[PDB]
Amino acid sequence: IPDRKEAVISLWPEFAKAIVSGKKTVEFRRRIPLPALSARIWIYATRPVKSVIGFAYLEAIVQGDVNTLWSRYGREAFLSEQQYRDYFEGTEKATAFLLRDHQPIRPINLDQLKEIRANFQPPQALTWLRKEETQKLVSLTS
Ligand SMILES: [Cl-]
Ligand SMILES: [Cl-]
Ligand SMILES: [Cl-]
Repeated sequence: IPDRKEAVISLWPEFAKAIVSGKKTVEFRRRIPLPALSARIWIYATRPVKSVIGFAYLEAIVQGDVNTLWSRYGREAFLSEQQYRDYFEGTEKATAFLLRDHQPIRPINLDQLKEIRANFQPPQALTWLRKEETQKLVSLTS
């Protein structure tokens, strides 16, 4: 049973790159199941990259009102007010993940990930990694 110190998240490639390059230090999600505070977040870029391209660490978790969060962290989130607004339409509470110590790596493609976890689907929210899985992911890291 995973302890949520190791997790994977899915982003579109432009946002995934902004993160592994240290540009985007905030990720907004709805109220989803939470990682551990001290977690490594491995960053999975969707099509056409279809790879894990780095990781980053979680310096803080913020939940609160949608307007407040944009006002406070929206610039660090690298998306536009419109995108944020369309996404959080229909809810009043958001989650902000504050990120630090980003690390670009060379891409671990989707085939290698199904080699580590047989039925890997790219996470709609976060997926927690097993111990055995983390070791393999790390082994491929470069
Ligand atoms: Cl959701
Ligand atoms: Cl709500
Ligand atoms: Cl709620």
